[PDB]
Amino acid sequence: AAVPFEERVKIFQRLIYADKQEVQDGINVTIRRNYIYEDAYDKLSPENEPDLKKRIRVHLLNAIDGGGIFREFLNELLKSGFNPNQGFFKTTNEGLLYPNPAAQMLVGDSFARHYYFLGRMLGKALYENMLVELPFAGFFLSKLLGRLNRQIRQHCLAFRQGLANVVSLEWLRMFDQQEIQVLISGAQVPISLEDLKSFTNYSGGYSADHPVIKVFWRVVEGFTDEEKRKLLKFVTSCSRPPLLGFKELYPAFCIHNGGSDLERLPTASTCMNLLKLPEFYDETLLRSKLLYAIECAA
Repeated sequence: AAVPFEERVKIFQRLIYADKQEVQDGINVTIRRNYIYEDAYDKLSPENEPDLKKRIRVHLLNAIDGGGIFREFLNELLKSGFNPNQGFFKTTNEGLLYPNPAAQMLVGDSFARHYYFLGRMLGKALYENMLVELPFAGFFLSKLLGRLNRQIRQHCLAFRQGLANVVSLEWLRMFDQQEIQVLISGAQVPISLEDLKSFTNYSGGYSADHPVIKVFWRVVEGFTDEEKRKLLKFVTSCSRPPLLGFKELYPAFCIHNGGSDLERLPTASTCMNLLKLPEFYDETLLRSKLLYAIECAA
């Protein structure tokens, strides 16, 4: 309407900022990666942790910065919790997520306890400014904002209440359903290399004018829009940029100096939006290795 999307997202983020500083005494939990959803559902229950705006720090057992260990936990948890195989969400013709009407039939009576949990985890994703590849059906998003769309109404009530434990629904009612989808999984726009280059961080000896970096940007300047999408997904785990551009990617997209070992491949740490790039001084070398690293990630 009157005010455009961008200015509203700046309000959204300013509200979360003041909120985040009101509540300074964190949350410490231990999660088995092989048992991620079952452990989180227990460890971060409403009875164990009623205030989820607090800062969570995770010991992931597999059996990294801490803020990164957390983002890695939250991303794999959201991927696991929202997978149709867990029984709480299914997909339309296009792969759009929405609450499973058979959840009680298939999960039993605690089914609403799980929708409250997923809403909390989605709210923490929004609260901690982390995009995630969750494509939701719009009718589900609008039911959160405020006929056979009533068979999932206990589902949406519990989900909505979990969301409201972390991000206030009044903040969210600033937004369209489409705009909400963009707040979750990013803007459906082409990737701007000028914007990305403007807010790229360098580490391990690299900088905007290091020769390897200069080769890098010459390589990715020749990438199709599809390959820029794949590169971004490879580094951040999301294939779309934040609405407000890469200035508002947390952590900043970062290119870090790998070895001089030219047998290693570029590797990524998506929980840090980090690309570990060996010191490739030749374009064909960099281009083939980088695309190969991206394809093997599929």
